[PDB]
Amino acid sequence: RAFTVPNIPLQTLSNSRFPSLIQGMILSPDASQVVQFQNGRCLIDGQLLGTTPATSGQLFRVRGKINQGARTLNLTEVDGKPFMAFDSPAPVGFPDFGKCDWHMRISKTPNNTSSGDPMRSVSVQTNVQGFVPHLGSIQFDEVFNHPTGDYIGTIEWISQPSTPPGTDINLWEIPDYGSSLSQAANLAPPVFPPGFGEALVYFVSAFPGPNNRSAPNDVPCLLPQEYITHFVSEQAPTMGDAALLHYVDPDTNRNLGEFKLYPGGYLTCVPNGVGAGPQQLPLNGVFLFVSWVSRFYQLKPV
Amino acid sequence: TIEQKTRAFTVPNIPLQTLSNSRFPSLIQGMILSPDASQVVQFQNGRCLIDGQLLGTTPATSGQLFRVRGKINQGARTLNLTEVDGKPFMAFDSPAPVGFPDFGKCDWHMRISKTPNNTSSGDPMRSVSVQTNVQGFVPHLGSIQFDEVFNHPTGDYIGTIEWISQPSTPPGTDINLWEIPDYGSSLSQAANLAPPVFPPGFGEALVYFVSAFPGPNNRSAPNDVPCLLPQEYITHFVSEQAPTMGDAALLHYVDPDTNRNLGEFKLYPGGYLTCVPNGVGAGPQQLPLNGVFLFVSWVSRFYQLKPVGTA
Ligand SMILES: CC(=O)N[C@H]1[C@H](Oc2ccc([N+](=O)[O-])cc2)O[C@H](CO)[C@@H](O)[C@@H]1O[C@@H]1O[C@H](CO)[C@H](O)[C@H](O)[C@H]1O[C@@H]1O[C@@H](C)[C@@H](O)[C@@H](O)[C@@H]1O
Ligand SMILES: CC(=O)N[C@H]1[C@H](Oc2ccc([N+](=O)[O-])cc2)O[C@H](CO)[C@@H](O)[C@@H]1O[C@@H]1O[C@H](CO)[C@H](O)[C@H](O)[C@H]1O[C@@H]1O[C@@H](C)[C@@H](O)[C@@H](O)[C@@H]1O
Ligand code: NA
Ligand code: NA
Repeated sequence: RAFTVPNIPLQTLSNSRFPSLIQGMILSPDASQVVQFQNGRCLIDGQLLGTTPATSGQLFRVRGKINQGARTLNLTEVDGKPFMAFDSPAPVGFPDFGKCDWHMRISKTPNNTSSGDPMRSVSVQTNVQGFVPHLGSIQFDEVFNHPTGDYIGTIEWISQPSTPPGTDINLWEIPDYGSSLSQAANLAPPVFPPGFGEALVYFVSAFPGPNNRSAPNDVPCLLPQEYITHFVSEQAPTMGDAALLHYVDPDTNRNLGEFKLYPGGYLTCVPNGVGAGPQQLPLNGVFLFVSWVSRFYQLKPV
Repeated sequence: TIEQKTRAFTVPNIPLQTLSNSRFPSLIQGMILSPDASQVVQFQNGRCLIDGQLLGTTPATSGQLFRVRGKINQGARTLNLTEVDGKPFMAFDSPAPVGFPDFGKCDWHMRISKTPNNTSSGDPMRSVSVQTNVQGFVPHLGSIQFDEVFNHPTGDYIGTIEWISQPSTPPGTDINLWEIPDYGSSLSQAANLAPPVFPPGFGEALVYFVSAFPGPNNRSAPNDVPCLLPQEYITHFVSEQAPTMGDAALLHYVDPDTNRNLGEFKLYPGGYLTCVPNGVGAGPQQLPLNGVFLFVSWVSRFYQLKPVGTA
């Protein structure tokens, strides 16, 4: 099967770390930034990595059992199937927002009642001893004095981590999935800056909550979720060092810039000096697969 | 181009249990027939022709789906709607902004926040409620009305429905997610509503994909939200724009373990699926959820399907 990417404008595509439209395309503020996101990780032949779901339905949800009077949510997969501990960093689609406090909204499922607000607020710190999703559990800040059951929900807003005091949100990082006696197994590996004039491209969407900068919380990811779904369905074999893409204005068919899509599931470009980069481009463009290229192909600066 | 006008029709090669509802973002949890065999539906989301033409308020992707955005003044009850990206909603052009919820016959309990963040601390989340059968529910006219005065700063608010409950009026009536709200008013009805979808008859019945949405109802049961197409199908069709080459696309719902056909379905160009239930009580609800719909052939609308399920 021949390789393709979805024929949909970037601004209509979705973040792969949480369900939301993509609102920007950027380089990392630190040129040396290494990332290790667990969601939005997919080899371009359709192999999912880390905790990455095939589709948005599973993305950025948390599900588990909790007993009345406990602080611990014992995780399952989003569809209620058992989570196999020690195997993966966390259930598929589990949030990968590091360096922040999570303020979640959850509810008991299925409904078995004729009245009542089912929504419960809980908070999760990700750098504490009780945050051990790789062992199958996370700990809420407070005792959960609500009925025992199967709860499902998501993070509604984030704030600065409670500890160390004063530290800011840093969404370039992932939480500590592991425990005191065990590192998390099968983490999607780190992605390093490519060098040779190339730079990683990140797709960003704003997420609710405060921070020390009194500005939006911007969530960077490596691939639009629709690209992931496409690759999972298509399973097109990787036949070059990189897939050369053109970012095309669909109104005019003008090529706005060359990008490389690497087998590992990330995009690069060559910024044309400081100030230049993909953030200068309109967001109504569509990426188009042009050709497989070798390791010796040099991108035209953007 | 020649390639574009000859592009072969395809559907996403992903098991149903991994696909998403197109009326709100969630995994599909089942397939059902409508309890009433005469049920006509007119959902505004999850509506797409199989050549990629979006209908109603249907977004191309899940990013825009089931969101509400607008401006509200402190001390007011009126949310003046915009598109999800903050751009103006061109009223009269559509029933509502793209992705606007189409949950009829229920009270909406929403969570919204002021955007963008300009704070260094504080919970930004606000609870508001919306009734859909009241005078103030006029999304087609560009606004909806909250139950209570909004005593929070004037600004641009974004959010969604978090949970639903029975309509407040008429008192005692139940949630009915088969219905859409009245988008317009008595003086102005909603323009460019996606058209109704009617039972095909002659042995065929419409297939609905369901996902549970939080909240109570009179039956103490999950609020199962039915939709006509998985969202991934819609995104696929928008991207592919494959020409429709026949009356209907014959699909086989195939078991990935055995490669056996578990059921025959027809996908009609209007963007909905039918099957033939194998007697009373039989239907697609009896099939496992790990099957994959595979495109077999273009067929005539008169093509007869092998009955599905067991009586
Ligand atoms: C627990 C809490 O609400 N902490 C607030 C802190 O609140 C108060 C400070 C002092 C008094 N007092 O002297 O009487 C009373 C309340 O206020 C500061 C400044 O507004 C907040 O930053 C702080 O919020 C917490 O901050 C830490 C990081 O230091 C972390 O981000 C927590 O998640 C965050 O708590 C969350 O937000 C607050 C506003 C509240 O909604 C909590 O329920 C949330 O967990
Ligand atoms: C307004 C309200 O909360 N209505 C509740 C009702 O609440 C009360 C009952 C009695 C007293 N009192 O004696 O003083 C005070 C409040 O409680 C019944 C259950 O006994 C709920 O069914 C009712 O909830 C409302 O029900 C109507 C349909 O009849 C409709 O679904 C409303 O949306 C729903 O209100 C919502 O749920 C309640 C629980 C609450 O969360 C509200 O804020 C929601 O809007
Ligand atoms: Na940990
Ligand atoms: Na109305």
